[PDB]
This record gives sequence, structure tokens and C-alpha cells, in this order.
Amino acid sequence: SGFRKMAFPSGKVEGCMVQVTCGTTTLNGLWLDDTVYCPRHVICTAEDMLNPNYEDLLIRKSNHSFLVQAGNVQLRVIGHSMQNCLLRLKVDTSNPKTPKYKFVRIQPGQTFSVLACYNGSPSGVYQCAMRPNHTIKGSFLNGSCGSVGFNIDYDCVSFCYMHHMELPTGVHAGTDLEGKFYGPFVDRQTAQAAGTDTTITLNVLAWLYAAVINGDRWFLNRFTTTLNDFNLVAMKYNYEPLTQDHVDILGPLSAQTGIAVLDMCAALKELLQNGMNGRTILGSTILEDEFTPFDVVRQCSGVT
Amino acid sequence: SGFRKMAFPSGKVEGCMVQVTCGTTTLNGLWLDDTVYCPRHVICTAEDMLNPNYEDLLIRKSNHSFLVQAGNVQLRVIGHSMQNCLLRLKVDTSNPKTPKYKFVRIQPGQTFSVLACYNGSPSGVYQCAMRPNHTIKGSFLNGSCGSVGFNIDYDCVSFCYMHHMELPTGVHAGTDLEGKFYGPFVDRQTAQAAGTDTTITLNVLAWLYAAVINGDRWFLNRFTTTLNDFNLVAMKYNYEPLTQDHVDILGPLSAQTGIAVLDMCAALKELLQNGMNGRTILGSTILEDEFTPFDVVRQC
Ligand SMILES: *[C@@H](C(=O)N(CCC(N)=O)NC(=O)[C@H](Cc1ccccc1)NC(=O)[C@H](CC(C)C)NC(=O)OCc1ccccc1)[C@H](O)C(=O)OCC
Ligand SMILES: *[C@@H](C(=O)N(CCC(N)=O)NC(=O)[C@H](Cc1ccccc1)NC(=O)[C@H](CC(C)C)NC(=O)OCc1ccccc1)[C@H](O)C(=O)OCC
Repeated sequence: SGFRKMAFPSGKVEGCMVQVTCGTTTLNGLWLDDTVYCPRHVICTAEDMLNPNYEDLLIRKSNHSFLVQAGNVQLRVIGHSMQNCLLRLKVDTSNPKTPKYKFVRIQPGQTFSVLACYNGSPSGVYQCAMRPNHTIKGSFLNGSCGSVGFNIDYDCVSFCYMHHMELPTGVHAGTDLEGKFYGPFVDRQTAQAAGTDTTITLNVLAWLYAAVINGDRWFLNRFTTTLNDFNLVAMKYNYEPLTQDHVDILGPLSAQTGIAVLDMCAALKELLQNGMNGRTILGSTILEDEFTPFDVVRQCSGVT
Repeated sequence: SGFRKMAFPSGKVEGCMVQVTCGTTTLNGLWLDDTVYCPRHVICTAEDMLNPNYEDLLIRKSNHSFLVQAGNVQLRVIGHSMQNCLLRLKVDTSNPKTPKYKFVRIQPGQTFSVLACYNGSPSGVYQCAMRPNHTIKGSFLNGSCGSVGFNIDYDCVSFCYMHHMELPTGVHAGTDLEGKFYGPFVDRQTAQAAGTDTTITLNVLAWLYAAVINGDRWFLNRFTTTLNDFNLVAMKYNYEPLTQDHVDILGPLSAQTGIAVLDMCAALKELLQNGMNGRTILGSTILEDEFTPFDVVRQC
């Protein structure tokens, strides 16, 4: 009993964080080997952000326009270029703390840790999920842009996110580490169409499984359902449709707990219709959707 | 908008985590300068967790009886002693990654980050609070004992917690870095349980002030109250009664948001007596109590 959102330890990412400055704008950069990656809107002033022409703004810049600082040490920029919505700044020093890493583009519903930074200074870490509408529900203030999300896999840090914007509903939009936006968003300050978020059904089921592994079973029932009959109900409540490929992903948890996926679907179906009537599941009311099947497996078996 | 529990970056503390083994037991320890601190129950054995006699066990042990590993490096233990419920192992090497640090005793309602480890290896970081009943609602598995809790103030790690026990309700008991338990708990596998817990009103109000900073403002009402009146209510909802010193602490946020503490209390009193009616605060159904007034200021 007892289960909560955990982030990955952030030591390896913190040794990569730098401050990038252009004009009077400062934000955060990622220093790996001899490149710093950062949002290309570092080259925007006030007047630029409504409708920036980035190739225009960039041709007006030199290596020397960028001041990069790591700790108290200035790094010299000896090359710059733009990749989608990112700048790649080549520096004179290759980072001694660079970890094994890779860049990956993640999918809706997957989770990752975010190291939130201000002026290249790591300030907090938390865990969140890529929402079905390609936003993230983070916690960020002015100066956070350039913060990164990642996962750790054995020894290797997979970077999957770099923060760029806060939408007016309070959620956040950013890019992968090739600078491609998650979602239909652009790095201009103009109203943009977002899209109703939905509940990550696959994660809610993972989390019900986690409850069963930790001893909470009160919500189980001896019904079952069809995938299709489940989706009829779920879709009414703004849950994502459950695909057979989602069912296959839950196979391992099902095997381990002895509760068939469709039988767990039957449990969620009743939860959605009736609620919890006062009870909790892992200390929550509310069905939690930001733990993946892998999160649940990692955290119920404590992989380091 | 957008507001979340976050932990301090764990890097400074990852540098201090080591694996201590004695007999068949392996747990976590914290390596600062030339000392490793770990729970003394590391010297117990299957047979005698019910009534350990620690003073006996510790003479039976030589330095040899402890193996300490930092990554792939055995650390030679060269002194062992006990401070309350901790062991202090003197090692032959000073930890080169030792940070600036202090040991502090945290108080109920205060928050800290936890770095969860297995076999001296970092597994994850999450944020919690010392409950009023001296437990923490943590997330721990077998092998986690010795995992530590901390705050980071500027560049100084303040270590506040080290993990020892899981109680039958799934809550955790532990000690400060001098080995003194929080609560009336002991390091013996013996019937003992968390008293009833309360809600940390002080934090809930902090959180409401955050809400009405970040934009959420619907729960504010034309109503007023008295501490005395409010408290009588709080106590019927299993809330910690508010004190004057508590109100003095909310002054900043009260100064910043322009909402009198007692005014905010009257909003709380109402939410208690009437529910949230489906709507939310900061995207939460339910009122949150693991954000201190200091946390709010930091994350705003
Ligand atoms: C960078 C910074 O810290 N942040 C994070 C702010 C936060 N709390 O997360 N980023 C910004 O404020 C964006 C700056 C920008 C980027 C590209 C082009 C021009 C400006 N701006 C926004 O996030 C902006 C903030 C609102 C005005 C409050 N959001 C939107 O415009 O919403 C648009 C939208 C996008 C997608 C879907 C729907 C709508 C720091 O501010 C900085 O250094 O700026 C450099 C210019
Ligand atoms: C170390 C370890 O991981 N943990 C914590 C595990 C967790 N999920 O939090 N430490 C322990 O398990 C405690 C070990 C111990 C402490 C003192 C003396 C001897 C052994 N024991 C407990 O936490 C124990 C629960 C266990 C899961 C059985 N809790 C209680 O003792 O609660 C009191 C009680 C009430 C009612 C009935 C019985 C007991 C790892 O376990 C280790 O290294 O152990 C070394 C001895």
C-alpha cells in the first residue's frame, strides 16, 4: 500500500544544463558533447514574438551574439545553426559530464521527468505525461523555456522534451530534441487551437493493476466486457478508445495479477459509471492516468 | 495556472548514496566526508527482529562485518559506532562528492524530497510531508531502508529524514540524521501503529493562496470569521486547529494576495461545510495539504 508519482533522479541531466543569452532574453540550454541545444525563440525580442520570422532573425546574428554560461564559466560559441524550432550552438568545450544519452520522440500517454530550470539553474524535478492532445500539464514560470524532459534506461538518458510555451489554459507545449513540436503548435505568441484533452485509458488500467498488486481490490467485479462494449461507455466519459494494441501492452500485468484485461476493463467501466462511493484506490479518489504500464511495473518492483 | 508537487533536483544527494551490507542484510547508507550513516537494523538477522539487543549485536560486529560499496568501489570500514538508531561507520576515504550540508529535524507539516534507493542505487525522487502523526505517506519497497529525505537551501543540502520502517497502514517511519525517530516509533518488528492523522490546515491555506495567485478565485466569499470559531469547525473535519503563529506565517501571501488570513479561513470553513460542488482548485477535486507556505512562495 502506498504509491506515488516519482521522477527519475536528476543528477545526470543537471550536469548538462546551461544558460543561454541573446540580447536581454535568457533561457536554458542543453549541453551535450560540444553542442548546446535551446529554443530558437531565444533570438526573439518583445516585438518579434507575435509573428517572428526566424530565418530573418537568425541571419542577423553572429556566434558572438550568444552568451552561454555553465556554472560561472562562459563557453565560447564557434558555430550556430537552426534545426526546426531549436538552435544548435557549437561551443569550444565538450561537456565532461555528458552522459550516455539519446534523443527519442515519445507518443501520447507516455511519461517522463522534467527538470525545471531558471537561468540555467536546476530548481525542481517532477513527473508528467504527454497528454493525448500533445500538451503537458507541467509547472513552469517565466524563464523555464529550455527545460528538458527525459527518461533513464539503465545507464542511458533519453531526452524526449524541451519546453517552449505555456498555453492559456495553464498547460505547456514544447518539442522533441530535433526541435519538432509535439502537436499542431508553433513558437509564436498567437492564439492556437489545442484540442480537448481525454483520459489516458491505458494508464488508468495500468494504475488499477498497480492497486491490485498493492492490495486494493475492492473495485474488482466478476463481470467482463467486450473491447467494443467497453469503448462505448468509455467514450461517453471522455476516455481514449482502448485498442487491442493497448490490451497487448497490459498482458504482463494481467498475467502477474491473474486478472484478465477485459475483466479489469469491466472494473473500470463500473468505476466510471458509479464512482468510488467514498472509497479510495491507492489513496486517491479520482482515477489516475499519468502512470504507464511500465511505470507501474518499475515502481512495484523498484528498478534502479 | 499549472501547479505541481516537485522535488528538489537529486544530484547532490545521489553523490552520497552507498550500499551497506552486514551479514545477509543490504540496505542504503549516506556517505558524508569520512562517515557512512545507515539504519542500525542493518546488524539484525531474521531470527531477532522482534527483540534486538543492539548493544550486544554491535560488539559482536567487527569492522570486517560491514561491507560498503560506492558504485564499484568497496570502502574500507575502520570504525563503527551507534548514535541512537543510526550506525556511523568510519571509512578510509573521504567522499569527494560530499556537498555542503546540515542535519536538521523537521516538524510536522514540513515538506522534503525523498531519494528512493535500492542497494545504494538511486531509483527515484518524490516530494512528501511529515504528517501530524509523525509518519510520511511515502512509497517504499523492501530494500529502501536508509533512503534519505532532504531539502536544498541554495547550495546546502539539509538532510532531515532517513527511512527505517513501514507500518501496517502503509506509512513509513524513520529518524532524523542523528538517529532519533520521528514519532513514538522504535526499530523493532513489534505491534505499534500510526495514531489518527489530521489535515495540515496551514498547508491547505497556503495552497488556497497559491490558487488565488495562479488565477483560481471562485471560493472566495464575502464571509468573515474568528480563529476560535474556525477552529471549532476545523476540528470537526479532522483538521489541525490553526494557531496564531500559523497565521503569522501566512502574512507574505496574505500581503501579496490582499486577502486577510481569517477571510481565507472563512473560505476554507465554507469548503469544508459545503464541498467543492464538482468544480476544482488548481485542477484538484479535494483540498491539498502537502504544500507549505514556503513551497508556495518558491513555486510561484
Ligand atoms: C520563455 C518561457 O519561460 N516560457 C515558458 C513560460 C511558461 N510559464 O511556461 N515561454 C514563453 O513564455 C513563450 C515565449 C515565446 C516563444 C516563441 C515565440 C514567442 C514567444 N510564450 C508563451 O509561452 C506564451 C505565454 C502567454 C503569453 C502567457 N503562450 C502563448 O502564446 O500561447 C500560445 C499557444 C501555443 C500553443 C497552443 C495554443 C496557444 C521566456 O518567456 C522567454 O525567454 O521568451 C523568449 C521570447
Ligand atoms: C529494509 C527495508 O526496506 N525496510 C523498509 C521496507 C518498506 N517498505 O518500507 N525496513 C524494514 O522492513 C524493517 C526492518 C527491521 C526494522 C527493525 C528491526 C528489525 C527489522 N521492518 C519493517 O519495516 C516492518 C514491516 C516489514 C515489511 C515486515 N514494520 C514493523 O515492524 O511495523 C511494526 C509491526 C506492527 C504490527 C505487526 C508487526 C510489526 C529491509 O527490510 C532490511 O534491511 O531489514 C534488515 C533487518
